[PDB]
Amino acid sequence: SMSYDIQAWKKQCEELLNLIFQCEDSEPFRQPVDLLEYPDYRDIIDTPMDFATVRETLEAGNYESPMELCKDVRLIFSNSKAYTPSKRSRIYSMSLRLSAFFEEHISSVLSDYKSALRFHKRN
Ligand SMILES: CC(=O)N(C)Cc1c(Cl)cccc1Cl
Ligand SMILES: [Mg+2]
Repeated sequence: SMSYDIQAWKKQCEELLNLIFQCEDSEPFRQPVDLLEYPDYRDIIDTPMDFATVRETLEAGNYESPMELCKDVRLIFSNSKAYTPSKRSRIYSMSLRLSAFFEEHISSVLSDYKSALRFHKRN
């Protein structure tokens, strides 16, 4: 059980999403972009992603690892940077701030999970 528990990431990711949903900085990123309201978004962005879609994919069991979750979250940020590339835009700055908060908190989740995989493979 608890040392090197390979399923502990899931709850840790739930908690981290909870903190993201509280952040004012996530507000633009909580819901899918209204694709029928914002017409050229698909002209620019190949794979839209947002935090509600991530939270559901996790709840539904459709992430195999926290690295798969982290890939989707990074896509949220790389999509913002592509759609709102100006350092002057307040949306750009929100995305930047929230991305750095995310990468700080996910860091231990990934390392712990990889350390666990290692242990179990070894033994
Ligand atoms: C997630 C994202 O790309 N946002 C919120 C930028 C944005 C704004 Cl500020 C206003 C209208 C449409 C869009 Cl699409
Ligand atoms: Mg899959």
